[PDB]
Amino acid sequence: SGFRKMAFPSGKVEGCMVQVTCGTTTLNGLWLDDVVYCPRHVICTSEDMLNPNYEDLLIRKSNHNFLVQAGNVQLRVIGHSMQNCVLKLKVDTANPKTPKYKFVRIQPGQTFSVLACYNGSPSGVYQCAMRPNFTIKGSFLNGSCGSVGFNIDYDCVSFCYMHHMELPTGVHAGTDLEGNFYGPFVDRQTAQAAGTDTTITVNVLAWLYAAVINGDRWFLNRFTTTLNDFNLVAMKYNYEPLTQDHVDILGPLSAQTGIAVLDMCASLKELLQNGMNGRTILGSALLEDEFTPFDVVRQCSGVT
Amino acid sequence: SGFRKMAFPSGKVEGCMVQVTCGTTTLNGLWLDDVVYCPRHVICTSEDMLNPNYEDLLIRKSNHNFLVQAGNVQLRVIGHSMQNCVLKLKVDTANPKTPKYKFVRIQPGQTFSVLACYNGSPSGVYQCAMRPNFTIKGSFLNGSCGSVGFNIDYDCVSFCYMHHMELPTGVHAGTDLEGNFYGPFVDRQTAQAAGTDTTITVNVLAWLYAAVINGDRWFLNRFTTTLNDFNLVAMKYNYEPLTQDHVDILGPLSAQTGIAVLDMCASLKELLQNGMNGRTILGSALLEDEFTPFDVVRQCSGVT
Ligand SMILES: Cc1ccn2cnnc2c1NC(=O)[C@@H]1CCOc2ccc(Cl)cc21
Ligand SMILES: Cc1ccn2cnnc2c1NC(=O)[C@@H]1CCOc2ccc(Cl)cc21
Repeated sequence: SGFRKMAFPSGKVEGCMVQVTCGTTTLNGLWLDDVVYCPRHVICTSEDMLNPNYEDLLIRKSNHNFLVQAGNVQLRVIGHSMQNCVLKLKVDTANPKTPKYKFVRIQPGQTFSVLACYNGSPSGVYQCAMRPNFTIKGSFLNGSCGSVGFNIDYDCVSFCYMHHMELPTGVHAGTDLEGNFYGPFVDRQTAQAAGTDTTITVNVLAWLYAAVINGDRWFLNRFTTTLNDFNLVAMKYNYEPLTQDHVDILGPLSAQTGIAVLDMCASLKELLQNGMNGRTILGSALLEDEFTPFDVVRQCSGVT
Repeated sequence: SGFRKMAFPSGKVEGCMVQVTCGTTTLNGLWLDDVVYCPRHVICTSEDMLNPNYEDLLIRKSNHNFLVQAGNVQLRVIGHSMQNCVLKLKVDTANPKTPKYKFVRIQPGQTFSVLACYNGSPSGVYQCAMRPNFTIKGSFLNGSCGSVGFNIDYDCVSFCYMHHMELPTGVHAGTDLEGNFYGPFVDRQTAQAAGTDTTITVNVLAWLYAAVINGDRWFLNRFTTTLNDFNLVAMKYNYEPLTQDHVDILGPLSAQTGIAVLDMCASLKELLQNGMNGRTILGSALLEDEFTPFDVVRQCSGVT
């Protein structure tokens, strides 16, 4: 027992981190097969970021201007192209450490692990979620761009995020591995409106199921509710509306614990209306929303 | 910016995880050079755990009774010995993936990463701390024994923990890599008294410095205190007493922020006396004590 904000083992992804330098800018790159993926803002200087014309800046760059270093050895760049907000640097050597992989565009509310990197070297790994407003609350300093978000299913790594930016609000924006930003963000140093950061209701309920499984049960009450009644409370508290799809995904957790999804919704409604009253659930004094129902089953069953 | 409960990249340790089976029991092993380290309770059946005589059970075991599998290949066991609560299984092949490493016995209040494993396969990685009562609040299911705790300094892995047990209280006890338990725990299925779980004061102050650095400043007040006055409050709230050694370790964080250690102590005293009043610090509604002053500097500076 015990429940932790657990990340996927990062070994498969560490073997893909490289350093990419173009001019004076250095960021991280992702080497899979003979391609190195990195944010296109690697061609920008600090001045360019205010209003960059990426296509115009790219014309001035050739293959030899992209320095790609994997550990201490230099990779030969034989081609370059810009796909949306990422650069694909074709190299002459396939990464011998390339795991089985996929590129996936995740939905808001989905979780993933981030291997924070600087100069192509890993610093740490943590679990986070794509917020409903398409930002992530990461831990990224200057030089962390190109660090990737991923999930692992047995031996296949599903890369879902590449870090590009920090908004003036301290939150992070990035792209999928095809270079399309999550949300309305652009790779420009300009005022960018992050919308309301709502709580991921289905994840909070999944975490409440994880607490029941691990022994914390004080919040269980004698009440039930309906999806429409629950959603009136959820709206008031800036929670995402719970749908029948969410109830279905919570089916296996409802089955294991013997607590109906709507009964767990009524416990959540009471927790929203009354607060925790100085108590904790799974060592937290707030309702945690960064564990999906799949994460709870995975951690509670020990999937390797 | 942004502050996360970040773990060390787990790649170096994943390359050392093996599966160890003896009779009907299977747990994890740590293969470094030609030795596989694992908990000695691998020789026990569920019945043996109530009152095991390890030396007597070990006599009945020979090298061929320890099945060691690294991925899908079998390792030949050429020797075995019991050192405290761990077994050292000498194999005929040095682990080709052995990183630079050390075995260190950590102090309470020190943090480390855990690579939770089942059947020699990694499931996840999370950061945790050795509690002052010598327990860890992990996420370990049956079969996770032998999973290791470690820290990394550039390229050297310092293994500090090997998981052995879950107390009936849901907390975890284990050993250093020499097989000596942290705390008074024994590898027996018996009632084991975990003492008071105090809060690691120096880590809470380090985390308050991390919050100031990352922009959360509401808790900063107009007050100061003395070490003796602070410690009267710390005692009342089951916090570890702060010493001049702790003040010295917080020196660099005090220097960077310009907030004297005793001034931060007075902010902490007010937070203990008045609570958070429905507010958060670094996304937490409680005072976090699992970041050492070294962790805060490392994360805030991007050490790879
Ligand atoms: C300075 C800094 C600090 C922490 N970071 C955490 N993550 N990235 C940073 C960071 N750098 C940036 O976000 C740069 C600098 C200028 O603004 C933009 C605008 C757009 C894009 Cl794609 C990148 C950037
Ligand atoms: C059953 C279970 C569940 C979650 N775990 C998380 N970690 N280890 C477990 C676990 N198994 C045990 O703790 C065993 C089983 C009997 O009690 C003892 C006593 C002493 C030792 Cl060294 C091991 C064990």
